[PDB]
Amino acid sequence: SLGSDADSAGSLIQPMQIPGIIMPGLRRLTIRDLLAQGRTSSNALEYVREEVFTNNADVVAEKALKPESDITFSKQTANVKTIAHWVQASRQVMDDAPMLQSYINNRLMYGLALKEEGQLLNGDGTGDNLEGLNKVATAYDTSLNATGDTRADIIAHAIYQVTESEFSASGIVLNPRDWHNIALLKDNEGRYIFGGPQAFTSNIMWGLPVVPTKAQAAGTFTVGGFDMASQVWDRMDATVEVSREDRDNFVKNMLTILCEERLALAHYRPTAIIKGTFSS
Amino acid sequence: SLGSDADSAGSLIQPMQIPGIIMPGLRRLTIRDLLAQGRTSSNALEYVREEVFTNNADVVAEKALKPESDITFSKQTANVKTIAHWVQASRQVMDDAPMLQSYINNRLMYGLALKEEGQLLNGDGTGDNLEGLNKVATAYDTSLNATGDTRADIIAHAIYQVTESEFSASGIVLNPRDWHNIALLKDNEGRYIFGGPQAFTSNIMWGLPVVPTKAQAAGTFTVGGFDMASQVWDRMDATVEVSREDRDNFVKNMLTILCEERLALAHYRPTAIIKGTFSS
Amino acid sequence: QIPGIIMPGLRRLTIRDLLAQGRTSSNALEYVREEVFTNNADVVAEKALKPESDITFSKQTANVKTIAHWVQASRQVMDDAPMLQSYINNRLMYGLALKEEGQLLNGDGTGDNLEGLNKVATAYDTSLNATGDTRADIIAHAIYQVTESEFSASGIVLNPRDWHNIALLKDNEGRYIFGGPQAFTSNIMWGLPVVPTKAQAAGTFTVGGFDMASQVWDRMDATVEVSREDRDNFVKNMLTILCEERLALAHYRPTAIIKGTFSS
Amino acid sequence: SLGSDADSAGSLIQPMQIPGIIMPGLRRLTIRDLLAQGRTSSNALEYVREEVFTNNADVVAEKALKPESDITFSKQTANVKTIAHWVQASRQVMDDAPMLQSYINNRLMYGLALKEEGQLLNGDGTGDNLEGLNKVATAYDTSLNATGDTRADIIAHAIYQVTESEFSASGIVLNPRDWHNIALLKDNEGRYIFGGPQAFTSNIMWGLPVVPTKAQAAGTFTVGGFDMASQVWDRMDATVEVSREDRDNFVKNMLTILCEERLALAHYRPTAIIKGTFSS
Amino acid sequence: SLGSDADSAGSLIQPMQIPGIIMPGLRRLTIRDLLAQGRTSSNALEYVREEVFTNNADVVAEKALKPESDITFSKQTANVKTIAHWVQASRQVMDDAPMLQSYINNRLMYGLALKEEGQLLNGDGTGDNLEGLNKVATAYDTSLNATGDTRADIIAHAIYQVTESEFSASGIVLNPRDWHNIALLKDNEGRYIFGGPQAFTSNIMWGLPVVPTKAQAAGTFTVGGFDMASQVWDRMDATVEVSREDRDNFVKNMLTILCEERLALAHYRPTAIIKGTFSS
Amino acid sequence: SLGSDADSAGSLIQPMQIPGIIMPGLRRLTIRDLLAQGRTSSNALEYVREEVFTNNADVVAEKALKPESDITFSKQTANVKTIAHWVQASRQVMDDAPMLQSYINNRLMYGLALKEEGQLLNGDGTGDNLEGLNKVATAYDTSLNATGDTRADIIAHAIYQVTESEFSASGIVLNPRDWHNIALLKDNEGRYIFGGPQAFTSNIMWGLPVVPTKAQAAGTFTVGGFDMASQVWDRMDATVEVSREDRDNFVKNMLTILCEERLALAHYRPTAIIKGTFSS
Amino acid sequence: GLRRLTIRDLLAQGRTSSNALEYVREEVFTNDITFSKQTANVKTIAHWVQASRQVMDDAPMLQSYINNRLMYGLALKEEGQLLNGDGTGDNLEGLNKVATAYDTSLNATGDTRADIIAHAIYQVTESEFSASGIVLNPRDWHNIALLKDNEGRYIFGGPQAFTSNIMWGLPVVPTKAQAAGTFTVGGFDMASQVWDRMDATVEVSREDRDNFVKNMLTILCEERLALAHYRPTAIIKGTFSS
Repeated sequence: SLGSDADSAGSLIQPMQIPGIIMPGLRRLTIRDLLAQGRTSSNALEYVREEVFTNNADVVAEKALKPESDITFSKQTANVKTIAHWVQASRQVMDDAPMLQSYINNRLMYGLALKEEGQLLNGDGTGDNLEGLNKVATAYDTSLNATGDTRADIIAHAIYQVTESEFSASGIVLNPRDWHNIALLKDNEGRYIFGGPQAFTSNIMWGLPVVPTKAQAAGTFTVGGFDMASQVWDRMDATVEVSREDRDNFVKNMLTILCEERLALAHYRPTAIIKGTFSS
Repeated sequence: SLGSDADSAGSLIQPMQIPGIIMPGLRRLTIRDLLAQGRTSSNALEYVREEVFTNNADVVAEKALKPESDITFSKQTANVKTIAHWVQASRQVMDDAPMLQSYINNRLMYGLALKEEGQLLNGDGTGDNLEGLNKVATAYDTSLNATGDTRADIIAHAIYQVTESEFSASGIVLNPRDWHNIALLKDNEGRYIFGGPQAFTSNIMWGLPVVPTKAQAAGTFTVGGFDMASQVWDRMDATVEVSREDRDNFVKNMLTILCEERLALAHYRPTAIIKGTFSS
Repeated sequence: QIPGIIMPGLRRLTIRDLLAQGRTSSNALEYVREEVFTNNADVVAEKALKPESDITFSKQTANVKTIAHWVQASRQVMDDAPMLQSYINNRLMYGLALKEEGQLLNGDGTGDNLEGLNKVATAYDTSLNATGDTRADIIAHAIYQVTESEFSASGIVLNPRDWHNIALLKDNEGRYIFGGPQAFTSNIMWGLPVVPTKAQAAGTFTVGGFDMASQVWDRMDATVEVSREDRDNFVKNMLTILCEERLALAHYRPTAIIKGTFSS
Repeated sequence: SLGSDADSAGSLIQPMQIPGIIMPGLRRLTIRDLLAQGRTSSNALEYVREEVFTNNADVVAEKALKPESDITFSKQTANVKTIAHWVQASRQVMDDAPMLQSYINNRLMYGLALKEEGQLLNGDGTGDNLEGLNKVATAYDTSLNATGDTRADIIAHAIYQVTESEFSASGIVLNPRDWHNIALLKDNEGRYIFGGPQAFTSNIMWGLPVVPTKAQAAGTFTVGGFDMASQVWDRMDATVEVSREDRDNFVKNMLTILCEERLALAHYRPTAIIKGTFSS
Repeated sequence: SLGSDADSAGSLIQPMQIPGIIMPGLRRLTIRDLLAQGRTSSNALEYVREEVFTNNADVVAEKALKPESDITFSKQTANVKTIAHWVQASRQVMDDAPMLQSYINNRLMYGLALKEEGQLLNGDGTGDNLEGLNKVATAYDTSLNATGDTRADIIAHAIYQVTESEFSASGIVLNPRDWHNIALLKDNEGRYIFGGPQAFTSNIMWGLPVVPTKAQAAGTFTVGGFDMASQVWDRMDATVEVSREDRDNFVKNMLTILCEERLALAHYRPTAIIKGTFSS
Repeated sequence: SLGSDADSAGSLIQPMQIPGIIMPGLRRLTIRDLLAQGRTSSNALEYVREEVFTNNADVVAEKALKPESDITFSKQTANVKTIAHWVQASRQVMDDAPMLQSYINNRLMYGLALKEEGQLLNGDGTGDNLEGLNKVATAYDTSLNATGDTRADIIAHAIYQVTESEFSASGIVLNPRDWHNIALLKDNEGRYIFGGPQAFTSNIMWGLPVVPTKAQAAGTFTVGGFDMASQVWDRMDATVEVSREDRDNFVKNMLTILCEERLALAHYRPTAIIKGTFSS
Repeated sequence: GLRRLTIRDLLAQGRTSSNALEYVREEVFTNDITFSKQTANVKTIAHWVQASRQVMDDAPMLQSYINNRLMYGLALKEEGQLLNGDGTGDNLEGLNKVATAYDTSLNATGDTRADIIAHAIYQVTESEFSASGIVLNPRDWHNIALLKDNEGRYIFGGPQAFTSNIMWGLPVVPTKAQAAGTFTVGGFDMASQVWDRMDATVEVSREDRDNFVKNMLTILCEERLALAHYRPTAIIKGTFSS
């Protein structure tokens, strides 16, 4: 018997190579698009806002001393932080596999821009980390919660809390799973609130566009008027340059690929942003 | 070692200035826009309003004596009150910051019109205060309430009470939060009474425009024929004047900015204005 | 003073509009109506005597009554305050026209009072009321009783208070019957116009074929006149305002009108 | 005192005369138009219809005797009856009131046609009365009544019973009283199946036009293909003749007015007509 | 008195003759038109269908025994039957009434077509009776019945069972009464399933045309792809012959009329036809 | 009696032959068409996917050493399997029935392609059986099931679990039996979710096309982005060959018919497919 | 043409064309000084007189005669609205109502009735204004002109060198409108003035309350004006104590 088994004549048939590398899931990047985009050539930014307006205007009696009003200001600052990462690779692998070069590039760029979004949303603000939308955002007012509200009502409430500062909301950001359970709400009869089984509902509720992103922690939601509340400032766009003289590199026949970027997130009106937690 | 911190050469980098200033929530002005506007030039305005119409009109026999019916109106007097406030600023600041004054002006005019709207609505009527719509307003008829009424039913009821004087209601005044908890009403089966999760409903109720102003207290509501029943009289339009010779300003390099305005509120048909409290 | 008067676009659906409007120029009016038609038309046996039918008539009359009222104010206030001059005038018109309906709908018929609708109107059928009916459900019943005269109903008269709570009826589900809060309900019921009048007592309702069952005859339109020299007036330097009007309500078909009580 | 009553100058003013007369509620004639209007010139009519069709068609075994079928017929008869009435009035009245002549005519016609319709529907059949639809019609099948049926359901059932004769229905006949209580039907929620206090529903039910007439008894109802199940034969149209020489009318200065008519109702297919009672 | 009674001058007026004979209800034939109309010339027919397809195709290991699959067939038969009936009439009557001849013919055809349709649907399939649709039809699946199913749900289920043969359904056969009680179905709320009382619903259900025939027994329903699941073969078209010399007809002065037909019903796919009982 | 009986002269009549063999229900192939198609000419296949991407891109402090990220890769293989079956027929039947082979050919292909589809779905993976979608597919998340969910909700949940791979779904595989009970769902009122009895709902759910196939086990469902999750590689198309000398076929006077095919199923993204079970 | 000074002449006379007015008041001053602002309605005054057309048509000379007899009859009533004007309904803002009371602390034990008047003239200066005239009751003014001492000599002065109506060099208006035992003094010339909206005109009407049927004719002298008070301090009213 002459089979294709390993311990036989199966050594003459070479498996067909399928051209192309299989990348994982590429998350549809958002947030950075929700915010305004500007450019700078400095290392930091300074803007001014009205801090405290002491309005004492009132009715005045004839021949009497009038009320003295006062106004306070502040110098708000936004430092430029640097985000990046490098990869050390063997010169062999890079030469034996040509396509690899341009592959790593298109990967680090994504990997970078991913943490970029990850910062803008949940920035620790701890020294180097950017002050993300959530660390800034004004907490949701629990007092708005009425008896017997659905998770949908809560968002509706949040949207209003933005108006409580005379500002129109831009969009709604929630974890994909939450948005799911929400779109699948039913009434005391059984009908679907957003859309019968016929077709899935559009990513829109209460007149505002919904943005489901895995970048948003589960059970957490952020509503606000991003289009006119915060702005991203680019000092240096995401660039990728390679060098094989970096330290040991030349003597070890190595190759170092770098992918850096410089940002700065500014939060003009923090009152126009709201963060909260759903009730489990 | 050559960083950007204080210790090192960070002094060379000057943060980028953000052209412009950040004004807080600019509330949308209303109320006075609902009322009739007129110009005057007197210290006050003696007027009269129909108090009691004793209608005795009836079928008269031939060669008989006709019925005598009289109209008894009280002589009320709308005094011209003055609203204003001033700001004592440093002259150094005013010269160093060019467009600063231009800002303060458009800022005081706002603070003025804001406390103005606050009067026209909740005018105490005592002393220097005006006789606000809610003071003049005829109390709500509690007997109109029936078993199992919604907050929406109540407003509908009020609209009718406005007809008791025979005058089409101009609009509905409510606290933004109350209006909210109303738009989000559901039927005993679940379905949304106004717009459903698909889209937010417009600010209209029972064909009448709804006015949600933070000026209106929580739990309080007002319905009536504003565009007909009451009129505002502008003695002196809102204006701003500056003087550095005021008091000891010239001697201290100070600048006194004054923002004043003279008003006068009249109430021709008080029977056409309803006020009430949401029992919860 | 602002030129011209502020004409309201608030047609409260004048109760008069619901009726035929004709003009006269005499003391009163005389129409003829068929009283009793003794219909004996039946099947006839051959070579036998036939049924004798008979018809009865009547000369029904409708007198012209006068309605008015007057006021007396100081002239130093009238000729001195022109825009107020026309104000009192326009108010007396409203005051008069308001009592006008008061008669047309609830006329005593005795003495000088006109023979109002409710007086003539055929009583409502207490039997039409079924177990568990809404208030608007009853009005529907009335519309039918009007058909007992072979006449299409024309309008519905109700007290604003009652009518109000009518438009706010709800089903066991929760939704409104006449219109979702999004827009105000127009004064219509079962295709018939509705007239909210304070003149109509609460708990009372009137339905019928007004379009052609009763007619209003105007002898004299509502006019306003003044007298500089009436009795005292000249001395007291005053003025007497007068708002008069001459009407006449005729009732052609009494069976075409219904009056009832909202037993609830 | 110069009044306007009897004891004064009231005889001078003549009341205004209203043109013509006020005819009572002219009922709308319908039944006559629901049937086939044929013309005759005889004393009676003879039509032949198949009675019993003993159909014994079956499957026959080979070389076996076949089934014998039989047919039966009958000669049905429709007599011509006469309807009329007269009214003798004073010669004076006629000459003094010209408008009267033409009036009396129009009244005697409506009066006759009224009793005409009253025959076609509920014709006794005995004596000289016609055999009205109701006395001919096949009784409603009580078996068709299911637990929890509305009056509207029953009518729907009747419409089917007509089909049990292989004939399509034409219309529905009901007493306005009963028809009324039908249009006002509500579901378990409270909504009107026809109206919904916005507009009165049209006279159409189950695709078939509804005919409400006082001619129909209270509680009684008729359904069928009238325009094909029966036919009206006119020997003499409704004519009005006047005689001044009738008996002693010449000597009493009188004048007699006659209004006669000759009819004949034929019932071709009685199976295509149904009558019943609303037990409740 | 010269009246028109029998015992008087009434013997002079001849009743008007109504041209034509009144035929009873004419049932609309359907069953026959639902199938394929092919014609033969023999006393029987033979079609072949795949009986059991034992498909054992599976995944086979390298250098291993592959699976064996077997197929089975069968010869299905279809005998032709004869339907007919005769009428023995008087030779005299036939001459005195000419139109009778043509009438009897048209009445014998219908009389035959009835028991024809009656066979095609409920053919006993015994000795001489054809193998009717209901005898062949695969019994309904009693498992498809779920908790709280309307009578309408059942037919919906039946339609699916037809698909279990990978064949589309053609129509639905129901007894007029059952179809009736179905169109009048209501929901737990009280509303009408098919159509509001404003208009009678069309004869369609689940997209498939409905066929109400009195031939279909009460409480019995049939669904399938009749358009190509079975077909009728005409050996001899229905014809009418007459004999004067038949038996003692020449002596008794009679006339015998015959109306016969030769049909053959074939059932190709029984899996595409379903019969069931409305349990209630 | 000279009839058509068997024992009589009924031997001269030959039953009419109906051409064409009656094939059973042809199951519409689907699973095959869902997956992307391509072909090879090798014994096996090899694709590479990104295994573990260690993303450490964090905020870096000034003058401090940055983070090190790593990327791991893996070589995934896909073996080629063979599917076939043979039929041992008789030479007698073959020569006496010409169109038989032509039939068996167009019959074994379907029989084989039936198992092909049966493999692609429920591929065991063990031994020579292919690693079908159901085996590879990431198990359904029991956690997503909430209290008060219908079978329709579960599928909706699954569609989301697919999104956890950043890939959108493209189809829903269900057993026709189950898909039926789903389309016939009702609410508390009683109304149908997908469509009133007036018409049958199209094969769509939540905007995604539904694929009902008997190849899918009862109570099992599969959802994912098949058009970009897996690919079918054909080594050899379905071919049919016959042998007269196979084994003792020459002596036994037999004929063997073979039908084979070579497949290869690759599963690039297993996370984009889901298998579940209904607990009820 | 009655040769007598009128209260109307005492005040400044101007014209106007409005419903009412806006004027500024000069406030107090008592043991510094101040200012304010007030209003002035234009009210009408007149008195009807009806006779007969049989007399009026038979005498053209009598026509103009009555016109003059009423012009005078009006002034006497006009004088009442100016002086004791109630200032309520259709009455003008009167002087006696707005006038500052007399200072009793200015009376010396042993003086005359006229001395009191002189004291009042002084209070006029205590408002930074010059006096204008005196308004008295005819009967009162009469007793004043006829005064003598304990011996017999004339207090005021003999008829010898007598003239018209003056006192301390000021115009005197003896009006019946002034109460019996009351007086008024002020700087009318520059203090409070009257604005004439419509002069005294006369019209007639045959058709009236009755007239047309009684053949009577009604005559009327209508005149509407406005009275403003700039300095209420410049005027003093006092009770003649006796």
